Amino acid sequence: PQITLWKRPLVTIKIGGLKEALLDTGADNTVIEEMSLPGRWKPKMIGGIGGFIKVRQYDQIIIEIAGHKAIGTVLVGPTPVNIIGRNLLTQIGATLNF
Amino acid sequence: PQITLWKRPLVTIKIGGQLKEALLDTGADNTVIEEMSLPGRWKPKMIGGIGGFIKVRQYDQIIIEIAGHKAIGTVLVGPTPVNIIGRNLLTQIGATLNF
Ligand SMILES: CC(C)CN(C[C@@H](O)[C@H](Cc1ccccc1)NC(=O)O[C@H]1CO[C@H]2OCC[C@H]21)S(=O)(=O)c1ccc2c(c1)C(=O)O[B-]2(O)O
Ligand SMILES: [Cl-]
Ligand SMILES: [Cl-]
Ligand SMILES: [Cl-]
Repeated sequence: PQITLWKRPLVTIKIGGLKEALLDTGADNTVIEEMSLPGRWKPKMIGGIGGFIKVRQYDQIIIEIAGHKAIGTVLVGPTPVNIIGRNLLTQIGATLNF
Repeated sequence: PQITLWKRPLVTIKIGGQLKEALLDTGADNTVIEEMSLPGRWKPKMIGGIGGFIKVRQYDQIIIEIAGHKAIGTVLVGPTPVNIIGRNLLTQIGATLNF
């Protein structure tokens, strides 16, 4: 698809068996609100406007992003918005065009 | 151009005659720049980021060039970790996401 930027670029994702998430070229990584995921994890600190939060880093997680499957690392914690970052945007072939 | 996302989508911007590096950020509603001098009056704005809500200075109708594309619009000044070009200016330059 081609997504304009008049509004937040929100899409439906499927992760761990549905959520709304922001397609975010400004995020290196994907950050999802509190949920359970299978497998091992390790703690991580991530930061930006307003400071840092603690998240759990799960590796090799499959996500369906607007119908496109991708696998990669997902961070879980108290983010105010679910964010799809570059680590998964690349896998669905997303580009910014102007 | 067509910008892939294997690296951070950093560009050069020009604002107040000076070149700066900034990140093209589809996850930002607003353009936020590190502390600098801009002309005119400003208004208060609260924005909510990953770590919580903060106060910034809102300057309207600011001339800014982004990767060579001329824009004129709202620029927020405050403690941001990197300069971010948000959707208010990405729309001015005609940017879309494509997959
Ligand atoms: C700041 C930027 C360089 C980085 N971020 C993405 C940015 O797109 C956020 C995404 C976001 C959107 C809504 C709410 C919270 C966060 N947008 C934002 O702050 O936008 C502001 C400006 O406009 C306003 O509208 C929206 C909020 C206001 S991040 O989330 O802080 C972030 C994401 C991933 C990682 C890290 C930090 C890190 O350290 O490691 B990491 O794992 O790679
Ligand atoms: Cl990854
Ligand atoms: Cl590619
Ligand atoms: Cl604007």
